[PDB]
Amino acid sequence: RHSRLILAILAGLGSLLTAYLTYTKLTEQPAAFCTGDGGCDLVLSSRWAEFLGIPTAAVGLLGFLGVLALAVLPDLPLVKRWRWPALFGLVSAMTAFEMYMLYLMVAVLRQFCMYCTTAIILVAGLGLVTVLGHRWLGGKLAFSYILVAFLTLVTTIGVYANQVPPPSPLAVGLAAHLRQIGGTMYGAYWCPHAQDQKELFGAAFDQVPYVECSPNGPGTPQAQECTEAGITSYPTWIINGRTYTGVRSLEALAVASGYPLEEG
Repeated sequence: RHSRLILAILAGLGSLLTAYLTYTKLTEQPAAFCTGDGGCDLVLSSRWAEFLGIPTAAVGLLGFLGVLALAVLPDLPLVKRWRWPALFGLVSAMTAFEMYMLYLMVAVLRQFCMYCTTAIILVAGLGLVTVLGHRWLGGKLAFSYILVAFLTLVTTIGVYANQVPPPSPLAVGLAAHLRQIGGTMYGAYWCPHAQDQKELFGAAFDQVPYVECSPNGPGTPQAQECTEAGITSYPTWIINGRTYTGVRSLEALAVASGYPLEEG
């Protein structure tokens, strides 16, 4: 009944899973077109999936390997004393992080991925076992959980807000300039690279002419307006008759739109 063997197994599965995703995220032949995703890459490769300069999966790797090591180590310095309180800290942080991950899928991304879902259940499995695999005689644990979860959520949310650069100085003027010449952006709301392009403008993207190519969602035939323009992939810029496909920096969009970049 009392066992840390299951922790090593669940953390073992977790370590393989999250290590494989790093490999897919790391090898990752780079692309912007994202022409073809049913799928899972649509949820996955969302910025949100990068954390502090490294893949989110690599963070879970530090975690899943962390919990594994605490379970495997024999009771050595500082282990018997700090083993189980450090397990409740690390796992609590992992559950909290996951509930935010779960929140992103259901609410903001409105989609799912089986790799990501398996990790939740693995961590939910870790949370149950850690609670029922040691004796700490009560209200301490319920409070220690909220403390760690709170610190985790604040740090997590804080990083994903400090993740994006705010409006570039060129951004504001360009957006108004494209609005005048009718430089339009064709893309989707689910499209991760459209989000990347959106984030390069910031709040100034309100000014940018944007056509939703698929209002109904993924898997559905794209809207008429985009089909008339021959849009095969997202995002796609049409500026002064010219066609530019993929994410473009503010500098490159300014060149296409004829927006003066003066430094003299």
